[PDB]
Amino acid sequence: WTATSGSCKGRCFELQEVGPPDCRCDNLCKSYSSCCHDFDELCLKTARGWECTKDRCGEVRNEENACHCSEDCLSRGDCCTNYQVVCKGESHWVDDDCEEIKVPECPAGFVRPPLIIFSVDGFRASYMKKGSKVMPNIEKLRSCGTHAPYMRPVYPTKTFPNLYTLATGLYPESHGIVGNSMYDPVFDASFHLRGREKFNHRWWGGQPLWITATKQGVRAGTFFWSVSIPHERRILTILQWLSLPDNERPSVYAFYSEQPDFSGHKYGPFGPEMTNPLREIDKTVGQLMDGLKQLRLHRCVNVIFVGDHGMEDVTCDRTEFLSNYLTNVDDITLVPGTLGRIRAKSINNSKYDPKTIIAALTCKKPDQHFKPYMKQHLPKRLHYANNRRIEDIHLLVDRRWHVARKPLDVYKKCFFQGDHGFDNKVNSMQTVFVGYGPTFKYRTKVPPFENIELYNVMCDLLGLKPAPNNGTHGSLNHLLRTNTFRPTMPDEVSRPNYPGIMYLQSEFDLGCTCDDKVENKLEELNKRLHTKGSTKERHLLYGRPAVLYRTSYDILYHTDFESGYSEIFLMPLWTSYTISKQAEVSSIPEHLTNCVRPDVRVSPGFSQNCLAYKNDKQMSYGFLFPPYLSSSPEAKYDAFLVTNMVPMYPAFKRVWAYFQRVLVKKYASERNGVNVISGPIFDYNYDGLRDTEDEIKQYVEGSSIPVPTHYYSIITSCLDFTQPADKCDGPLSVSSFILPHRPDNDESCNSSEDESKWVEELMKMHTARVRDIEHLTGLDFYRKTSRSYSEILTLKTYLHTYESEI
Ligand SMILES: *[C@@H]1O[C@H](CO)[C@@H](O[C@@H]2O[C@H](CO)[C@@H](O[C@@H]3O[C@H](CO[C@H]4O[C@H](CO)[C@@H](O)[C@H](O[C@H]5O[C@H](CO)[C@@H](O)[C@H](O)[C@@H]5O[C@H]5O[C@H](CO)[C@@H](O)[C@H](O)[C@@H]5O)[C@@H]4O)[C@@H](O)[C@H](O[C@H]4O[C@H](CO)[C@@H](O)[C@H](O)[C@@H]4O[C@H]4O[C@H](CO)[C@@H](O)[C@H](O)[C@@H]4O)[C@@H]3O)[C@H](O)[C@H]2NC(C)=O)[C@H](O)[C@H]1NC(C)=O
Ligand SMILES: CCn1ccc2c(OC(C)C)cc(C(=O)N3C[C@@H]4[C@H]5CN(C(=O)c6ccc7[nH]nnc7c6)C[C@H]5[C@@H]4C3)cc21
Ligand SMILES: [Ca+2]
Ligand SMILES: [Cl-]
Ligand code: NA
Ligand code: NA
Ligand code: NA
Ligand SMILES: [Zn+2]
Repeated sequence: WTATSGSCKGRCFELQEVGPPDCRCDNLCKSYSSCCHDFDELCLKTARGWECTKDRCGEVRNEENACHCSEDCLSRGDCCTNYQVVCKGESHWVDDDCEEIKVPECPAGFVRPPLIIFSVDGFRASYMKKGSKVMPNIEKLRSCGTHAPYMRPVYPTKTFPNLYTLATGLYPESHGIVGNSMYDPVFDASFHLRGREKFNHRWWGGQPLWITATKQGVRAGTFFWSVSIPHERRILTILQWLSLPDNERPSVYAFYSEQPDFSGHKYGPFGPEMTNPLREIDKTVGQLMDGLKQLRLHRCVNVIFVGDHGMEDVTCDRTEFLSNYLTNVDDITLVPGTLGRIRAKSINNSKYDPKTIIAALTCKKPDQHFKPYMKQHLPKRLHYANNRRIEDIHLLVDRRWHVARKPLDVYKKCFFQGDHGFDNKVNSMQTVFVGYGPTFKYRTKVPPFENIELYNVMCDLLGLKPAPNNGTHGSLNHLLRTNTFRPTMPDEVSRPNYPGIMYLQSEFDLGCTCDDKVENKLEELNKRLHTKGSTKERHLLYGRPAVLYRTSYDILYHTDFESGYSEIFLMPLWTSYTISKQAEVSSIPEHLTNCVRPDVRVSPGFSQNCLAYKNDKQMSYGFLFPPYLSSSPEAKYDAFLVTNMVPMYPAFKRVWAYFQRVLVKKYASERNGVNVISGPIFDYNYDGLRDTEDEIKQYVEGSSIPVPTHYYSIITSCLDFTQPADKCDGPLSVSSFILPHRPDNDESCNSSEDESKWVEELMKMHTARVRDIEHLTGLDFYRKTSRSYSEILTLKTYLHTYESEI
């Protein structure tokens, strides 16, 4: 109940929400059908429109007018935004040459530069170039300020997940807004675009920017606008708030535009009807900047112009129907569209079986336009599994397509020509970022980055300590002129042991064999040197990784590679090696095919054994440093040590051997040498974080050898590829992956073909940031470079996407 009998007189767009049943006058009251009876009349004035005209100049104030052109309007803070242009012969902001803003130029009593977040829904990255002729205000912000060529959204590329990620710095699996529609099985409640359940606080996790600000004594404008409040009134409201006394005035403000998303759905991303919405958004930016210039705040405020996601061509006819695949389609519930989420229609149905649904949806049609996954098998870069609102069965939909349960859902729920939601690396889903103001740099282009990083920077701009989040604080320091955040590298928690030769061959009873008993002071001294670390500077180029948790491990040196060997998990945590451009690939010699050799530096008790692999009929093994890339026949024996062995399903060995035998040398050729660090990952609870030993669900049969859920590799070279990877003076270049360690290749529909036709495609889908690997391993990489720490933070957040140019 709202007793809408109170009044909005002197309360229009009040910042504190008053509690039911008292009537509200805040910018959201319409959304809750809760506004006082005189809210439209007093707060949503429209009379005479939004612009001064010559005949209005110097007028007698009429409080009925939408905005004012009278002599008093500046002191009142309510002039029309073009007042000074029309009436005082000033220029529009967009017509002034840009001039660097070296320091805040703020009025007396401003404690900090205010921040204004100008968010545009569905603003695809390529609109910044493609629409630049019709968007002169936005083009001045972009060219004069700090911009990226695009900013990567989170998955799914839907409105609420991305808006709340911008606000929190968190992945949707962590903030809890994992779609525009959701079912939470614990609450037994549904979140929908229409209706009241979405207003319940229990959906919204983490700590959004407006709460972080308020808790730390920084006042925030209300971020949310009822859809029916016109944009001109939203801008005038912000400009009025900026005129408040010092003690009442917010320091952070948000504007939101439903365009260009609203038209993009109707017309497609580049429909000819899209020019007008882009022109209207640009006019809104012009009103804000003219209004700021009128208040002498246009070289005081930091402005962020940011989108949530892009927009792709999608029409009714490109829909896949589950009724074409499933015999049992009425027993499932699908959340449909540009991603699919499947669960049982009834929890009382004992016949429901996810394995049979996945199989029925796997590689069934030649050009099938979706791929089913259990959520734990989704690419780890999506970080889309650790939330009970994410259904176990997920369908990744190809760009330009939809999935639906039955055809009647599509024509009986055509219209639309655009949509979004697809994989966040898809080029059409990328969006925009520009920052303009005293705290951002001048005429500066920065490389693409992810939207989870922006919460930390907004906290930086307001002097706030961010709540714990998934950004890497410091990684965006290169956007900023001041207020950088300068972190220290984390402290190493476990120091390594450096074992020498401690065991005799006969102490090992591992069931392993090797034809290596074939036999010199010249050469013998040289091999002892290699085992003591004499080639380590060639193969460990950026320092050893730091281990950030408590464990027991050994560093092991060899001619061609260095590793950090875990006594607890019985395999390397990491193996590091450098392959120059001139390196030659060789075969595994016949006499060594089944060779595994005890490592006399490491106890039998801390080693794997071959008999376990012989007994486990599903499990084989591979090697982290590949025998194919040995530097000499004698060095190749090191590659067959038991301490270089890892458990691998035969299906996965197809992938790994092609990577090792073919792709590593191809990358070294292409990049002028590469340094490779590879290793296992254990994430049985799919939380994106390193498992402890008691979280491991699968072991090589009969043994204590844990089975990895994934295998990673980090591939680093010199950004200036005229310098070899091992002799690089400047910035680095990286690409990485996290491959799922699966007992079949069902994910790859062409896997019956030669690995040259499918493996690299798999690896691109599972591209990763170094930072993703850090979370999954508890390791910290690039500890010893000659580069600035913030530059290394940016490197660790890089994702190689393999998409063509935006
Ligand atoms: C991305 O950044 C984020 C933020 O840094 C990272 O997320 C953090 O990860 C931490 C480790 O997983 C996690 O720490 C846990 O916190 C528990 C207390 O949490 C509550 O309070 C905090 C603080 O206000 C709050 O933020 C939490 O909010 C979560 O839950 C509510 C309700 O579900 C949601 O609305 C909200 O969205 C958020 O959910 C998300 O996280 C939870 C996990 O908390 C997931 O389950 C959800 O799916 C969703 O992803 C909470 O309100 C605390 O209880 C945990 O402690 C257990 O484990 C420790 C080990 O240190 C042990 O010592 C403790 O005793 C305890 O064990 C006991 O509980 C076990 C489980 O019940 C039980 O088995 C044992 O026997 C014991 O009884 C733990 O410390 C932190 O909460 C989240 N924060 C957020 C916001 O998500 C995230 O990891 C980063 N991602 C990557 C990839 O790097
Ligand atoms: C900078 C502004 N800003 C930052 C966070 C934030 C926000 O966070 C909440 C999620 C708590 C909400 C806001 C905020 O005011 N809103 C108002 C609108 C809500 C209703 N929507 C829809 O009808 C909708 C729109 C496009 C779609 N495409 N495909 N399907 C779609 C369904 C989504 C939400 C939009 C954002 C603005 C916000
Ligand atoms: Ca884990
Ligand atoms: Cl109302
Ligand atoms: Na053997
Ligand atoms: Na086996
Ligand atoms: Na296959
Ligand atoms: Zn939309």
